[PDB]
Amino acid sequence: MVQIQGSVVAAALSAVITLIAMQWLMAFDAANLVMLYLLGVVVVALFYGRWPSVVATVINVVSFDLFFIAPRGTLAVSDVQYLLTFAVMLTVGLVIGNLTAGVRYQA
Repeated sequence: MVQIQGSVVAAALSAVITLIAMQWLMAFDAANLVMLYLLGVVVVALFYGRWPSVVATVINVVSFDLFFIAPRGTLAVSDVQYLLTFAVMLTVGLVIGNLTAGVRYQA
């Protein structure tokens, strides 16, 4: 069986957030522009395989474009923490919305 944005989305996003939190917590950086990207992309692929409803594209694009101003510095000029936070919040909103819709078709 396969649903549009379900357990796969939750698992994928979960692994991602967990990895992000773990990596961010470890040492003092968001990631070495590899581990997070590798796992991220893998998860992104997992997310992509949940029916093309724009949201996935947006989520991927946001993360893709944001893939630079993540670490607490990354030679950025604006507030990396805030910028990332916003991107994360927006992404979360999309994920939760999709996951909710997928699991809860109608109400």
